Amino acid sequence: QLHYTVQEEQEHGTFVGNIAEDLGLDITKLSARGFQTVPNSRTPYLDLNLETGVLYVNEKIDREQICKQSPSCVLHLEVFLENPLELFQVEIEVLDINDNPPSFPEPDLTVEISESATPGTRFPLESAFDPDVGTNSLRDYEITPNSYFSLDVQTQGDGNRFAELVLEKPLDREQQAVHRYVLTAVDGGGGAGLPPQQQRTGTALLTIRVLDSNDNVPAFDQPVYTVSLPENSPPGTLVIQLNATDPDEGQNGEVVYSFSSHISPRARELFGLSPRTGRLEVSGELDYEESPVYQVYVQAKDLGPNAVPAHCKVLVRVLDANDNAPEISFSTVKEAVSEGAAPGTVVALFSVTDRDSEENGQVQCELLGDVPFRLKSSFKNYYTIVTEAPLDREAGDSYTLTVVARDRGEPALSTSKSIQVQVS
Ligand SMILES: *[C@@H]1O[C@H](CO[C@@H]2O[C@@H](C)[C@@H](O)[C@@H](O)[C@@H]2O)[C@@H](O[C@@H]2O[C@H](CO)[C@@H](O)[C@H](O)[C@H]2NC(C)=O)[C@H](O)[C@H]1NC(C)=O
Ligand SMILES: *[C@H]1O[C@H](CO)[C@@H](O)[C@H](O)[C@@H]1O
Ligand SMILES: *[C@H]1O[C@H](CO)[C@@H](O)[C@H](O)[C@@H]1O
Ligand SMILES: [Ca+2]
Ligand SMILES: [Ca+2]
Ligand SMILES: [Ca+2]
Ligand SMILES: [Ca+2]
Ligand SMILES: [Ca+2]
Ligand SMILES: [Ca+2]
Ligand SMILES: [Ca+2]
Ligand SMILES: [Ca+2]
Ligand SMILES: [Ca+2]
Repeated sequence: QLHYTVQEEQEHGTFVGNIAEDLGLDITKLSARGFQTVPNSRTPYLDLNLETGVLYVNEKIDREQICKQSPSCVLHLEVFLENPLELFQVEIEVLDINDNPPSFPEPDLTVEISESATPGTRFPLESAFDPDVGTNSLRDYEITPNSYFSLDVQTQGDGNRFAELVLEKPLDREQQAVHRYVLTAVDGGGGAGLPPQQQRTGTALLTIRVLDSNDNVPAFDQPVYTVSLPENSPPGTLVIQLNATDPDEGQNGEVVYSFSSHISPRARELFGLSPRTGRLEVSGELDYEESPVYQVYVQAKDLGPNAVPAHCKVLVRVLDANDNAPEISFSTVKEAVSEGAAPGTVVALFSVTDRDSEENGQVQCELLGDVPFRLKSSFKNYYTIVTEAPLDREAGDSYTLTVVARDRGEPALSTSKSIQVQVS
């Protein structure tokens, strides 16, 4: 049983083996003996010269086609002579050359990884396939140098190899949502009398899409905000536009605002908070004389799973306006004054109050008319009405004295009160 070898991809007419010689047959007797190829073992890849006994390549041999990824490739030829009958078997071994690169099944790979994946986690890649065999097949994978991912490769047999990405450090979608790298696969070309083989290489783009986790908590730029507003500010008045930022994606990053449970029942009445905009506004009557300040406790919380609430406090200081007029109150009024009352004779006592504060609560007083009475004051806001001259029971019998109390706000407010006095 003769044994020959032939490189795949040799051109037509290449020498394969001298069958006549290696069997001891003189070429001069070949024709007489009916030197011929057995019918079943004919192959389009081999020509046998029957006059010389020499085997030549006929059609070029592609090992990948006849033998796929088999580790061994052997064409079986059989020849025979007649008179006597003699049958000879011939095995022709086809040697693989490195005429194919590793190849990926698609030019762009995409791998999706949660930004909360732990370092050490592995993500499989689509493997490249190299149709050559043995050392000419796939040998290793490589990735663009980078600090986030390395490669792990293992043997699958039949010259195949499988790679995974190995996560080397945490990802942060909020810092970079997509990583792009170049993936490469090289075979092992670089042995039964073969000429030098060169290494071949295949390529694929690799896209890492980083999936969002709800790992950012909404954030107010301050823990307390202070706002001053005039009392009687009308409903709808803006207090403050809160903003609790959240860089996450989707519902993870959508923030809704509401009142914390610690909020006073009065603040809940007087203020209203837009759940989606964070707009805080007045919805009731702010009355300084009721309270100069309110504490609004707000919470913000995103709409994702495992959301964590954030908190801030709005201090609403109320500013006093001049919305109360002075109050006059008489404590004693002698309706009758004697005719000859000397000047300075006291006729009435009274006091004034104003529910406002500062200038808005400061009161000045005047006596109206051209009557012969004068105002005196011993202490702030306490007054007396005295006479100023002698009198007359008939010319001036009864007198109406009216006091006007005026505060010092803008616009000012004033009040009046009258008393009836008569000469005995
Ligand atoms: C609420 O704030 C956002 C974001 O503001 C930026 O990021 C914060 C962390 C903080 O550092 C701010 O000072 C930053 O300006 C506002 O939206 C952004 O506004 C900036 C300019 O103000 C603009 O350049 C960006 O493109 C905006 N981006 C987005 C996604 O909106 C937003 O307008 C604020 N809302 C209100 C009601 O004030
Ligand atoms: C294929 O190409 C790679 C580079 O992309 C080489 O490293 C390799 O030797 C082969 O030439
Ligand atoms: C695939 O394509 C890349 C281009 O980035 C080469 O480096 C590689 O050798 C193969 O040709
Ligand atoms: Ca081939
Ligand atoms: Ca080959
Ligand atoms: Ca190859
Ligand atoms: Ca993150
Ligand atoms: Ca969030
Ligand atoms: Ca996130
Ligand atoms: Ca008031
Ligand atoms: Ca007031
Ligand atoms: Ca007042």
